[PDB]
Amino acid sequence: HHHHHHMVHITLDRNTANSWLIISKDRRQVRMGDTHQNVSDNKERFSNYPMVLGAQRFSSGKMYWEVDVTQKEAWDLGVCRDSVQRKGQFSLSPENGFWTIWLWQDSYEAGTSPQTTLHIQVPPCQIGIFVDYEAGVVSFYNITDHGSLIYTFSECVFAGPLRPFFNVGFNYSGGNAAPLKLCPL
Ligand SMILES: NC(=O)N1CCN(c2ccc(F)cc2)CC1
Repeated sequence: HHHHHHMVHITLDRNTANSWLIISKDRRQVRMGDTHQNVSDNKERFSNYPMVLGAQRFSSGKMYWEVDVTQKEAWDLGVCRDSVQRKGQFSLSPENGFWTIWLWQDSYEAGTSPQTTLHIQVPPCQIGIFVDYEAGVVSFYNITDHGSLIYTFSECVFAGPLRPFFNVGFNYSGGNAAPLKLCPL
């Protein structure tokens, strides 16, 4: 891909984070804490899952960013509508305002309804995410494997401003404590 030139500087929005997340001072890294992180509750926070949004909102143009997933066993990444549900149970699907992929139990899947099996030969340590707002496209790239395509959502019906979307996953196993990190340009 030749998408690097639409690079955008993404930062995480503390106010949207699940109350167990720890966001770094520079707002570029997030990880699961061992406990509640001593913040007040609000209507923006994701309640059920270890999710957080980027601060940036996109309503036009082409945007690209990269995320480090090194040594994580579980995570979700992509974009979502600014108006997605925050409280209670929900599935990650375009019908609910999410355009995502994930790792879970040694398999990679795209957040379609129902979910779609991904074919990745080289387990990625960094993922590139490309959004073309006007074209209705969200694409995912394997930076570890020379930028190879992972998945393209096309004919997307965004239906509002988009925000970068992150899930660090639970850490029941003790093997998923590693952070998600926004990689430098
Ligand atoms: N202070 C902590 O408890 N951390 C932070 C660093 N961290 C980690 C990072 C990379 C990796 F590959 C594996 C684990 C574990 C959680």
